[PDB]
Amino acid sequence: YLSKYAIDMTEQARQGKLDPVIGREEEIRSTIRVLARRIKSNPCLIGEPGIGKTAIIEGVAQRIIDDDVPTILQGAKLFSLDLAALTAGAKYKGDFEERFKGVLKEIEESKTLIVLFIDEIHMLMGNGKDDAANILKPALSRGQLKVIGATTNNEYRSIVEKDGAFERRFQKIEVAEPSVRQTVAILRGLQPKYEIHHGVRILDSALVTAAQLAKRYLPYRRLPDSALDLVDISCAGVAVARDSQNVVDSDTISETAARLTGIPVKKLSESENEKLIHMERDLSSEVVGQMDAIKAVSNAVRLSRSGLANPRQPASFLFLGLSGSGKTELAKKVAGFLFNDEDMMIRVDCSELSEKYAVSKLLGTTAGYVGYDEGGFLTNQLQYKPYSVLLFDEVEKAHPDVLTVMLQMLDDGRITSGQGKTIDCSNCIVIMTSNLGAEFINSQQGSKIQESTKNLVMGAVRQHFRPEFLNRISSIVIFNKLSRKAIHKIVDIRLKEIEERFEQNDKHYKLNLTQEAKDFLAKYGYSDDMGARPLNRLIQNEILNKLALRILKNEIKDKETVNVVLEAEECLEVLPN
Amino acid sequence: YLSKYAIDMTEQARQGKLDPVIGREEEIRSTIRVLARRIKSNPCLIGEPGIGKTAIIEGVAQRIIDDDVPTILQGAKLFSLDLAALTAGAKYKGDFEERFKGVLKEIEESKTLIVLFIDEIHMLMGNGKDDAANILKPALSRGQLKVIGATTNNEYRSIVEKDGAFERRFQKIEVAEPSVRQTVAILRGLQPKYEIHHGVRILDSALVTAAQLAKRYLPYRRLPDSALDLVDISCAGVAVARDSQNVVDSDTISETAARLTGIPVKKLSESENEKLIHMERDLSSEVVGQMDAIKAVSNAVRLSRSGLANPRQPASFLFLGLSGSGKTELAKKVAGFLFNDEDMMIRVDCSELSEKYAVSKLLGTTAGYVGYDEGGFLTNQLQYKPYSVLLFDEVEKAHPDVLTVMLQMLDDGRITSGQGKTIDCSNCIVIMTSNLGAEFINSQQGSKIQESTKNLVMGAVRQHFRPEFLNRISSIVIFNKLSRKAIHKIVDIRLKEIEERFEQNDKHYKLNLTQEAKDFLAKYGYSDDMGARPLNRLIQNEILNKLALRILKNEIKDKETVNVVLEAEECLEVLPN
Amino acid sequence: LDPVIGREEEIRSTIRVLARRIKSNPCLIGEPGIGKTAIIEGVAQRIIDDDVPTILQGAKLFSLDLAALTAGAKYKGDFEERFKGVLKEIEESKTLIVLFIDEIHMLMGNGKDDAANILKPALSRGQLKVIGATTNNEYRSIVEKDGAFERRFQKIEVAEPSVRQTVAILRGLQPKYEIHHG
Ligand SMILES: Nc1ncnc2c1ncn2[C@@H]1O[C@H](COP(=O)(O)OP(=O)(O)O)[C@@H](O)[C@H]1O
Ligand SMILES: Nc1ncnc2c1ncn2[C@@H]1O[C@H](COP(=O)(O)OP(=O)(O)O)[C@@H](O)[C@H]1O
Ligand SMILES: Nc1ncnc2c1ncn2[C@@H]1O[C@H](COP(=O)(O)OP(=O)(O)O)[C@@H](O)[C@H]1O
Ligand SMILES: Nc1ncnc2c1ncn2[C@@H]1O[C@H](COP(=O)(O)OP(=O)(O)O)[C@@H](O)[C@H]1O
Ligand SMILES: Nc1ncnc2c1ncn2[C@@H]1O[C@H](COP(=O)(O)OP(=O)(O)O)[C@@H](O)[C@H]1O
Repeated sequence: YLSKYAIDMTEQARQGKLDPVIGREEEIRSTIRVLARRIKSNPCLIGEPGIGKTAIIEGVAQRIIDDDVPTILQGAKLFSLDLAALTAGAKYKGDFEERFKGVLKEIEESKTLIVLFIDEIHMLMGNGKDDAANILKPALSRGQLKVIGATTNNEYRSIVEKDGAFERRFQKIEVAEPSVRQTVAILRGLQPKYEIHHGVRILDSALVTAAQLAKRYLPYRRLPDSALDLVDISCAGVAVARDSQNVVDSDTISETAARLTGIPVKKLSESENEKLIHMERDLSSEVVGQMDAIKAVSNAVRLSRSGLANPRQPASFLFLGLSGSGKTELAKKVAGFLFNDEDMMIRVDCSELSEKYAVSKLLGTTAGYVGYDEGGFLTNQLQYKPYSVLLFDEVEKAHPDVLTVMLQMLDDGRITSGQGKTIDCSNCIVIMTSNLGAEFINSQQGSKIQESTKNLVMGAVRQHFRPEFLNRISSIVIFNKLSRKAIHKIVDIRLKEIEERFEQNDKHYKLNLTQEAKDFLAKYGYSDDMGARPLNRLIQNEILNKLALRILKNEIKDKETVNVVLEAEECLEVLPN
Repeated sequence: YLSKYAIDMTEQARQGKLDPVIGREEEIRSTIRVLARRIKSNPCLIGEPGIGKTAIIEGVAQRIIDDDVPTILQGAKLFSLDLAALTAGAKYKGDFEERFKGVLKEIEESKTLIVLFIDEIHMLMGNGKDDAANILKPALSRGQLKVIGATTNNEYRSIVEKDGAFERRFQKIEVAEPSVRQTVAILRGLQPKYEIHHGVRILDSALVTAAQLAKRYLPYRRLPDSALDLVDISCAGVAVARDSQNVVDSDTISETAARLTGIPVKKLSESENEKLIHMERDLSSEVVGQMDAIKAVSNAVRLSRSGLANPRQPASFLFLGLSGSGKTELAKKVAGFLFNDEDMMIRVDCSELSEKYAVSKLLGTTAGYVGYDEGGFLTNQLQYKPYSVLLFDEVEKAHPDVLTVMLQMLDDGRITSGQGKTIDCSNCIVIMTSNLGAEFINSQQGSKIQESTKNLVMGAVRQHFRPEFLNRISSIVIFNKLSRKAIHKIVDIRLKEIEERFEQNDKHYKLNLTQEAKDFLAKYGYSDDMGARPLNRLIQNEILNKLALRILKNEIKDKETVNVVLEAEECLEVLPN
Repeated sequence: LDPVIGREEEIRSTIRVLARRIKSNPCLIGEPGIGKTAIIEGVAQRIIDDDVPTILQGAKLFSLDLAALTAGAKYKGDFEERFKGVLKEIEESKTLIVLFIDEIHMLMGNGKDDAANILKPALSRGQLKVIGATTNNEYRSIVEKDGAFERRFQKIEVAEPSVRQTVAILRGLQPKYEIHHG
């Protein structure tokens, strides 16, 4: 049976057919110690996709091969007993179980200390069990039959919670994601594999770059793999050039990575330094007024960079102030400059986050219960989007259960769902917004809220939220009244970003509204409660729909001249034909 | 034939090939006495998994083969049967019954007084009767078919209380963890099993401390078995190393174990003694001022130690005073010293209460309570952290019924649950906190608050809480205003902490603030309404904001001279990079 | 739909206010049983006749009430959901929709309780136009309890027609009675 249903990895490994494993020496040492145990001799690797599971198993073979194992294990050998033997080559219920018994008996015979391994224990047990190895295997545990289990933590948890027995037969070994630098070392170990595979030379800077990029381009997959994937892709691109050479940091790899989604200048040019020294000036141009809010945000974001602030915590803010103040524009513009995607952010509508708090909760419905979008609202999105702003809209209405989770992620951001998996997105800036202190911004005590008044704003916060929450937010930020002092030019800022996307620039407007329509829109648009929100609405109707009404006359060649044709707003701005 | 899927334990015992069992002589005698009974003669050990429930049964087998068994039972043999017997061979509805009935009949039919046993009794009755090999037995109890086996107290209640008939068929026998010395004797008994299996010699003292370590280290694990985990794992450690001699006193064990939580040396040190002696002296370096509070703690701790306090319970304090005075800081720092880990603290929100509190406190329950984490907030943390500090946040806000619930910590360390399980605290020091007397501390009568102020505080305490509650407290401790003298050191603590917690050693700072920058920090970071708390935020706002940004701007490559320069707080940092 | 007359001033005010781009939501403040409905029917015809400021040229009138909060409701919070559902549908593109509420007494929620009422200040200055109506006996209490209502709505003083106005109405509706009854 073994010749059909299992692979003698140790012997293959002895011959070659192995990738030298590095950065997992402790996992191997742990595995060896477990296998050596008089009792409870079975280890299990628990990690995530891209972590190094198969390598850990091969690393064990390397120690076996060199007999760099305790006396007990010097006769040990590894066999891959999974997937193909279970379902890919199977047709009916029981095919696996009978084959399994078959190999266990071949294995049980004393053909050296056979140590088996499972690449995916989810394939065993699964759903309904039916003794899919799970009862027979431990039933025969006296006959050596040592085995190394393995799984993602997500499944480990689900499998364990359904069972709880193998959990106490198998020693847990958690396998951590390696540092980017460790990832690079892995890439270096595999450098010649890629060079041979593709026939291209790889520069050391290329390896460094790929690992760094992996952190920055494949947010849902762990670093060894994410980096190795890009390197193989990049090398293949170079091989194509070779076939019609070498692998280089930005010339091949960065662009290859960029080309997986777009990107062409981002990540490559993103040295961060000048965004702070000059990148901050951009938010204050995209968002107008509230310069200190911008600075506060910029500062804290930057503090999370380089782990200067303890890296366990992402920047985190509480945005208090007027609606229509730009508090979310800032969140988006930050995502824009910081990540190059204003819509990468995840919006959390907290006004709906009442007693339901299930699929509607970041953590999701406790796994296994009806309503199986288990973290579909936010966790799953975060797996794909850990490099963006998470924002809580009217967080003051969020159910305490949600607020609790926020606290859990607010610091020590090991974001973990009810699925049993961790996202750990310490790079996700989180913004909570609130109208809680609005009663004090409404005091009008400076368009820029002055001392005491801002303290009353913070006061309201102290009264509503638990101190622990408040003690972990990196800053409370106030979205100061925009006033004429801002909107007199915001209107231009808005009209300009519209121009730039108005007709994809095939045709464009001048729209010189002088002072007259600029003030018309600003004065009738801007609200001291709703801020610029109604202003934007006026632009859509006063200008964009109006311009459309004129273009439908089919009389334009290009540009757009202005003549503001003079109850509230009876003028309607009106630009001339 | 019953042998098809089950084991003759007595015969195994006749052949040896089974660890000898010691330290449970009374349990097995009790078991035997029960078995010898005319009526209601079945036993069932009750405890925790890993407790030795099997070993106790095995000890009985030894008694049979040694004829220490009464003559009515000398004609008996023990036979195990479970899980594989139940499910490996069960494919269709009714297979359970057929497999059991088959066995039961073979036994019933003259062939030896076999005492059948189930080590996982809750499997009988499945998840809710429907004769999941359940009714079957009472019906067959008329054939004697004597049964032993075991249950945890949790599953016991979960199943047995529902079964009812069990209670009139079995005479349950409770079991419990042995002492450490007894465990060591067990370890000595098993010592050669490892010395032979691993080849690793075990120092006598190694066995001794392994058991000690099991309690000092392996939170929720059973002393029985866990102590062996330490022995076997430690031996495996040595075995791997020697082939790449022995297990030494505490050294190899402790490093092998301690590494699982860290704190290596702290665990590998003096058995409290010196820590207890220089508790306050050393604590004063992390907790500044409040010497009396520190002394109070040191004393209670010392009393919880060495059995000086009544061993039936944990020590506790009521920490009264202003937030920011260090009530929690102290509690965390002592969690630090006590458990070598400040994160051990269990934080409890006392204000989140109503008369419907239930799962909200410990594991209390109501109809509809089910949801798995039915109050693990307090109890699972204690389960997982039995060597810890638990703290009540503004205990004055606790509902009186909850203050009563807290009685389970205040005395009588036994802790109940509506899940049918207990926690039973011991080395779980509890701190209750409150601002109940804040208006008296605000008298500011010295940096060492005068007694009449304290009397006002104690008055309020007595007025507010039931005397019964208060009486159980080891000490009620009142915190002083910290003032300049305390923050004079607190700042330095935090400054050092920040670089030490700066990932590793990435920049190093001189932190040479001199009195002036320390005063700056005090001026804008210490407040009588938040005490020293704002110092943290201020340091973030000044030191991290200004220096981190310069680092991030690549202005600060390495090192850093640190101070301030003379609206407000323009003085923040103002340093060359 | 019956013709309405004697309300041209009340209707014109309603139209001017709806046309108004800031405090654009009118409310028929006054004596109950005076044809407040008729004013709305008036508006419903002003649109179509389009004898309105061109602001309302793209507009449409609907009467959103009762079914809106109760008939389509099953449990707590449905007032917000049913209203929100509609508001989303009409927030953009599909004409300059104006809703009429028979009673503003259904606004300010069931003791506010975010019962559609939350959508009110949210939409009060978010297009989503609405015409209210009220009995003065409580109107005064609506504005004292709400505050925002007075700040967000334009009261229109409305009252019963004189006898002469009434007979004009009756004559206008004369054929409606004659036709129905024969
Ligand atoms: N030489 C090596 N050093 C470290 N890791 C390696 C090495 N060679 C292969 N690997 C990794 O083992 C991993 C495959 O296991 P893993 O992704 O963790 O499995 P799964 O998807 O099932 O969780 C890949 O990332 C693979 O590149
Ligand atoms: N420079 C700017 N450009 C465009 N909008 C700005 C700018 N500064 C502030 N704002 C305004 O902030 C408004 C959005 O405010 P916000 O409260 O976050 O949104 P919402 O009210 O839609 O929830 C936008 O309409 C935007 O015009
Ligand atoms: N000499 C001994 N004396 C007491 N207990 C022993 C001895 N030898 C082995 N054991 C016990 O074997 C037990 C295993 O625990 P047990 O509760 O029976 O669970 P399991 O079903 O996992 O074996 C341990 O408690 C261990 O102490
Ligand atoms: N004596 C002290 N030594 C060091 N830090 C202190 C001391 N007293 C107060 N603090 C500060 O106050 C904070 C905790 O305050 P505390 O009163 O114990 O709790 P809380 O204010 O969070 O209710 C700590 O972060 C700590 O920096
Ligand atoms: N001239 C009119 N002809 C017909 N109806 C009129 C006239 N003037 C006012 N009305 C009516 O006043 C009515 C108010 O409706 P009604 O059903 O009586 O409820 P309410 O008790 O709120 O007033 C409207 O239907 C409106 O048409």
